[PDB]
Amino acid sequence: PFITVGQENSTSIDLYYEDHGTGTPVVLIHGFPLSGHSWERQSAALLDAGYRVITYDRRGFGQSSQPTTGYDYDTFAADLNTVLETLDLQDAVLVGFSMGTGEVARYVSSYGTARIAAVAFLASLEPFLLKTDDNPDGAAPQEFFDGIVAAVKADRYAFYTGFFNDFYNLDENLGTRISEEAVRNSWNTAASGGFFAAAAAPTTWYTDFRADIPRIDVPALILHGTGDRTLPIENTARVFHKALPSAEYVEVEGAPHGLLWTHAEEVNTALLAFLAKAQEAQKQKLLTEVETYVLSIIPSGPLKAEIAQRLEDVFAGKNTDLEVLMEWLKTRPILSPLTKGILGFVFTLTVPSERGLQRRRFVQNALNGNGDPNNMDKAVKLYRKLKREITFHGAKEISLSYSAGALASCMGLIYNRMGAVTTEVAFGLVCATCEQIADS
Amino acid sequence: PFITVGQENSTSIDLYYEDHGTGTPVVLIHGFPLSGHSWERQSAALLDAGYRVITYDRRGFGQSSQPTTGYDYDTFAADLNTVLETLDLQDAVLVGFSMGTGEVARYVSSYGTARIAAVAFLASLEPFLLKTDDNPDGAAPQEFFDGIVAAVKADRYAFYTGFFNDFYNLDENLGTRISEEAVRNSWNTAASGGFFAAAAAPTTWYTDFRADIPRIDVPALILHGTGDRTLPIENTARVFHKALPSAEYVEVEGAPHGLLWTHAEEVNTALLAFLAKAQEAQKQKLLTEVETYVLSIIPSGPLKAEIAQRLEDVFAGKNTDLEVLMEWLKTRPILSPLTKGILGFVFTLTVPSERGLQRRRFVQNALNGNGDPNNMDKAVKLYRKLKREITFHGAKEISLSYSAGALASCMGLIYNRMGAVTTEVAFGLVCATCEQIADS
Amino acid sequence: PFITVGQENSTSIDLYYEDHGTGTPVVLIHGFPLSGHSWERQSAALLDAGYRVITYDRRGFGQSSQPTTGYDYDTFAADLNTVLETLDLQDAVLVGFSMGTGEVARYVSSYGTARIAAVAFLASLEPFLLKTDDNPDGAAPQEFFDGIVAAVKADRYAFYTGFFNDFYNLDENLGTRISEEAVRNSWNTAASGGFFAAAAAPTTWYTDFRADIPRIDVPALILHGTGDRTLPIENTARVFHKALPSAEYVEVEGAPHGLLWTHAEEVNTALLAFLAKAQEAQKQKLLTEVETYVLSIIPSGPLKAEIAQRLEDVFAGKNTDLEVLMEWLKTRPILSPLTKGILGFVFTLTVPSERGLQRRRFVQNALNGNGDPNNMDKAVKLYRKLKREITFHGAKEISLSYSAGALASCMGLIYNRMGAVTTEVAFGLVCATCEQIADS
Amino acid sequence: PFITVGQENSTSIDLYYEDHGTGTPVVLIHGFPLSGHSWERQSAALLDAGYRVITYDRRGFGQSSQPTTGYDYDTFAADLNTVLETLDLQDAVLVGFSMGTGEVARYVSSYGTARIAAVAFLASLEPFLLKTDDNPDGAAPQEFFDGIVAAVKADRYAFYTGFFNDFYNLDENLGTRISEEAVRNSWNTAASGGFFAAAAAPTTWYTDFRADIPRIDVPALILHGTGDRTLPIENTARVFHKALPSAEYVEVEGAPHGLLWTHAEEVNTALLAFLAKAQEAQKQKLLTEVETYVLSIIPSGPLKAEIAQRLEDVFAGKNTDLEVLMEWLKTRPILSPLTKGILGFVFTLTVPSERGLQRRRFVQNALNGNGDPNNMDKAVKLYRKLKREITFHGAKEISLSYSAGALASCMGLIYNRMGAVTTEVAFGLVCATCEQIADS
Repeated sequence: PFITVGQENSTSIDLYYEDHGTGTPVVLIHGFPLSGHSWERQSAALLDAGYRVITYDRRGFGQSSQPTTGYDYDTFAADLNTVLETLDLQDAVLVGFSMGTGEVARYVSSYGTARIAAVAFLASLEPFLLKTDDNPDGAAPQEFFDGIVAAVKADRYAFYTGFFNDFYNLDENLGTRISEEAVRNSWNTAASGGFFAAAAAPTTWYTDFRADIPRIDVPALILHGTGDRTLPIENTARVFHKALPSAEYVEVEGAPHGLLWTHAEEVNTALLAFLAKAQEAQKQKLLTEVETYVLSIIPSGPLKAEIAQRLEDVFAGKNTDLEVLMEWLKTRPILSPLTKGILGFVFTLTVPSERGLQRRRFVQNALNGNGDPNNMDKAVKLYRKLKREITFHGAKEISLSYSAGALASCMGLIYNRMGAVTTEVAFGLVCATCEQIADS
Repeated sequence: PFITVGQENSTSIDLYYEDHGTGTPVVLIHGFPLSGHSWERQSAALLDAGYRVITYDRRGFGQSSQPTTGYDYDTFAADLNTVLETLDLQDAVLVGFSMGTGEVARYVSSYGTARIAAVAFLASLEPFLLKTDDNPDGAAPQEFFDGIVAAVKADRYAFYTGFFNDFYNLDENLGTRISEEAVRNSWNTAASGGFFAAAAAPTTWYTDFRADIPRIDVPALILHGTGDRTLPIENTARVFHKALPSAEYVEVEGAPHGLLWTHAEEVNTALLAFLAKAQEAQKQKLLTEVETYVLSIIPSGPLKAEIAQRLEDVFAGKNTDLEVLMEWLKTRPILSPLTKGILGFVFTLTVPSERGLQRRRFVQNALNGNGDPNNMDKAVKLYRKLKREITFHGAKEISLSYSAGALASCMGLIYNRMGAVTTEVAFGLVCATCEQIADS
Repeated sequence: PFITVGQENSTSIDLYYEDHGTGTPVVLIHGFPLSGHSWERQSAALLDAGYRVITYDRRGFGQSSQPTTGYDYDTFAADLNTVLETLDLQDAVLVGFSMGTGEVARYVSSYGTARIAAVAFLASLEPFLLKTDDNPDGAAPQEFFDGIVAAVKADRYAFYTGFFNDFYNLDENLGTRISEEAVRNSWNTAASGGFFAAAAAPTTWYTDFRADIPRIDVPALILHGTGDRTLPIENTARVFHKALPSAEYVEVEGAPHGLLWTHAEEVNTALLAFLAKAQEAQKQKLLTEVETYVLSIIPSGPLKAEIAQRLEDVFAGKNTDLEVLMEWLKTRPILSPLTKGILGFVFTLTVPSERGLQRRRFVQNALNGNGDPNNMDKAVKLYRKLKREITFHGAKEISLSYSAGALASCMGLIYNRMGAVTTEVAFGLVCATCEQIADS
Repeated sequence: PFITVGQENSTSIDLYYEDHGTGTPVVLIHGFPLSGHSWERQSAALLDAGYRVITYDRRGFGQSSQPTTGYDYDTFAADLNTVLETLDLQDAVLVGFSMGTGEVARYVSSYGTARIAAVAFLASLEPFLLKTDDNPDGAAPQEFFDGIVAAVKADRYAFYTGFFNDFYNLDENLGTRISEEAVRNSWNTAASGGFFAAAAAPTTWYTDFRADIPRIDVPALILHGTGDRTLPIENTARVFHKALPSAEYVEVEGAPHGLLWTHAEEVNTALLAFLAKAQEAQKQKLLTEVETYVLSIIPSGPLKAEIAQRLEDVFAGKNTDLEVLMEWLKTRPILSPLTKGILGFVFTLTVPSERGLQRRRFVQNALNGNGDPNNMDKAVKLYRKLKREITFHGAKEISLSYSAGALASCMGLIYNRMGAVTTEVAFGLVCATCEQIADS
């Protein structure tokens, strides 16, 4: 699979990518000089944990196009922007490794955390690798990095051998945490890259990310191995942690630079923990908003309390039976049809195991919108706008411009499956629908 | 007249209804097995007392469609909801009889007292007719009602005869409080209903309204005859009063179930009294609304206080001289001509005993405004709509769509008596006229 | 069938009506408290006599809407005007009974005798029922009529029983001129009316029609029963006859107020006689139009005179032989085939005793229209239009839009019995066919 | 509810009708001089037995328009044709009573048994009522029927009293099988009819249906009471049975003419029996055709036998669980996806209790038709044709003109509910789909 991110001469610039699993999107950005396949230990684990795993190869790396231009983090982040927008990812988590951490920082800084839910930095470059007067916490001076580039140019293939020696800390880990064959594969992947990209990449390492750091508002994770030879812990993660004190800090003892493979177990644990915490965190702040809006239309009484409890339960993950819930709704007294319709919409949307229940008659007739063609016309016009929308807050504002009658029909369009909108947008509509009704 | 409330197969479900008189809306919901025309003695009285009478026939009864589905109080209340929304009734009073009391209870409970000002329950079913363990205050057990259903199914035409015998307490009241011809007509109305609806209706009588009662927040009236054979006073109204202590309780001595006709005099008296309280309450809220809107355009000062006092005085009924007020208005400094015009319009409209005073020059020239032909044309365009309008809330809503200049000219059209609109509508215009001026 | 005559609140005011038969329009306006179906004995007779019978129910009566407004003869006459204009009746005869006579007088006075050919007053109210100083020939004073209204308000259903007792003179006529079942039905019709209309109607009875009477210029008929209890002959018809001496005066001895049923034979005879003078007058004007049109296509000579004579003879009712006429037509040397066809069509259409004569070959071959499939298609399109049509002038106008070739084939459709149109419409077609031929 | 069947003058001719329940359509055609409501004893029973009950009032009867034309069985049958086509009824059963039997015979004869599944004749007129030389088995001569018409014309209301006396055999059945009130209601219904229609109807009774009888190919039922006074058993049903020996013959001992009410229990039993037998009979001949076609695509083996058995079971009414069936299908080896798709389509279509199962992923992906827009285009073109189609044999022929790929997508359109076609047509498509696949 490919995504076009540019054009170089007669050819176009496409990035190889992979989209696996179902759930919240987790984007994995590889490091030098490998490819998306490097994440295989994480990808396998993330898929088991019910996530949607998205990986892609940086330009001039792996199966991606190998142009001779655009090897800078402004272009790298621009490419990532294309990827996220092309796939239209929302509420996604960015995870970067080595070079990949730079892309995360720059994108967040340059494009905003609209589509972003959280960020993770594994074996980070941040904040600044270059050792200068203004930055004494740098790893090495300019002359040093110039040596690396010249080494790659000398013999690209022979360079890789020595590179992976310190990448994995082979003297320690070979035969223990990484096999001979595994390294062999890493080398093949390295050779598979672009000759130009190979020597162009090291110049990007001394990028000044110090200005990018403050723009990080989403929850963050900083992971790094103490035995990191490529990017010394004290010149990278430790000073990075001072720049971003809010971030969850994890130091893996004795882990090398390529800890993604060697210390995969420690990495997965920390990562899956951070993801699960950030996931439940964004569910609660979103669902409590949905709860208050939905409860706003239900008349005060013992029934209102009963509804709120069952709502909290499904939100908590207490997967209650849906056939029972829908029947409880259907046979419930004092509930208005529209209220039953709205709740029916919410329950099918929030309940995981859909079990296999047909779009209920009582829900469809509530959402039909009396059969007014004027209501059906406004509903489609709104549906077009919601297809473009991504944020929950953004979806509610544009929906509020429409009448309560038009909103009900729009919900009906989606429920009947004549419409395909994201859950965050779907929640925006229902809350906006509740808001208009609440003002009556 | 019909209102579509649903659809059954190839056919649609329409309810026959009637809309008479001008004033506060009073919805009359008939009982089994009659129709809206049963209220004729109350309707005649209510029309004389300056109310807006709305009656409709339940599905499968009278002139309404006779479907073979939807014979439950959730469907009955949904039908009522459609009627109220179709007519866009606001600050209305619901009055139910026999089965009709169930509709009132369920609607208020399920849809809220948004459009409702007050409720009345005559010969109520509430709270629960069924005699069970948890409900010993029931009138009769399950087996009994099963007998009635089977009795109707056996021969509904023969059933009606025996039914009306206890409905009117004919051994007592025939030839005294009800004539043979009156009963004869009632029988015709009964037979005119649906065969299915006839046997489907008794199953609804043992509905549990105990959960619906607490949701009644609007002022309530509970009326019931002591000689009620169909719905025994102690198993219905008396225990209903314990559930709803706020309600005005009236016990009509020796009255049967069909007291609407037999004891019509006692019923009208009690009902019109209860209604008058709700009527005078919203009349006052109308004048306070006009006051606040009119005062909104007057600039703050001692003159504003002076105007507000004279406004309160005329609203209170204090016979102020009109020639004096108008001469006072004409000679006031600080006041804009349009402001003087609006006030002049309000004063001629509200001040009693106009004593034959010719249309003031200063008011006519004030309302003319710009002299813009767009203002003049739209004013006539608006005037046509206002002649059809009847409600204050309805008149204010449609008037707001017009520019402030067009509204001023529209008031001028009416002032020159080239127009004839009701006082409630006239007030809608001035408030809308005041609203536009304040918002610029 | 309904005709909208106004609007009351959310509902519209529609009048139930019936349009039967083909010929000169006869409008039958019922009295209190019945409906259009009351004329059923007259309608049956009038339909036999080849009239177009139009009946409608007054507002709040029979199957018409039951509003609580517009119960005055100015509104009643306005409704009648709407009916006449909606149906676009021309040269029609108005026949009124009881209350219905008031509508006739008022409409004629207020709207003019433009569409009216003649008028009839059966059991009239005219000229003035109220007994005052200026009008001593009144039947009863103000106080009396106030009693009737109060009587209806007390119990309209019980009122109906006592009303029909004097309406039909049951002590005399029951079991002789009117059956128990017939009265039963009359009672049902009364109860079916509006409760408001019932008590509102009597106040209209003492309307002053004295100024309306002189405005009657069309030929008039005044019929009344001597045994009329409701409207005493001397206070009504006798003084009415002095006001309108030109009118044809008929006094049915011993007939009650509801003589329409009891003395139906005497009523029908008198009515059909008066009507026949106006009907035969309009039949001739139709036939003279057809004659001029048919003769228009025949070339000048002795033959033209012969045809005109034979046309006058069949129009006059002189039973000429058809077998002879057709053989005479077939054998003419200077007559065009189309001309022979048209005349043949006319003769079969106008000759009563067709005597079982088979569809002539020579006429069929003339009307076939050269068997052009294009001509045959246009003829069917016209036939569809003529199937909806009823008037002669209306049928002629829409036919003129078609080519002479298309018209001839359409006549062929009807002649061959592949088409079914009324005689008035059929004449419209033939006249339209002649007009096109005359213009070449 | 109304259906327009014609036009008379300014008015249109509409028939009042009722459509209740879900299942195979059973049309109930009332007799003289009643209306559709007369069937109430049958309608209640048929609805319990899960049928779709359709009743309508003949022109000039009940709530239908009352024109003065078209009172002949060619027009009556034309009206019935409009009703069946307007509602688009297919595989329906016609049931006639008294006059209603004539409509059934004529429609079948004139319009064919395309939409008809079976026919029933209760208290039939057939074959010929008129007593002449050529028909000695007639009930009465011409002069006799002329007497009946004149009796109605004499006094329509008084006629009904004597009519219902022999209609129900009141001397026997009154107070036993029919109540005083029930007859009263029948009289009201009689009076409700048209005055013209009342006297016009008896002339239709001596219609010669002898030519209509042979055209009856669908299964027939002839029911008649021996105590029938109106239509003597020997002059009607007995000679009718000789004309139609294939018909199921039922003689109800001592039943009068209006046995629909009096002997309702005996009538329902016989009728529900005949319907159930004719219903299962048309299911078997249709389903065995579906079975052979569906099995044609399944490869021979033990799986083929297993499928056939489960198919026979669901066809027999052995309502097996659908969640289990679909899971059995999904987890079944050797079954192709398209085969699983086709079977999935058939099972959801044939299984009554849908239970509430979502359109399965495995079924949708099989029916998608690879996503070719050309296949989706042809599928819609076919869908338009199938919407017009009614017969199973008719639906298969027009579908065969389309490719197997286009057919699969068309089935997918219906399954996803983007399409609404009748079950007989739906079966035509699947069989046609199987036929194309079978030829590969």
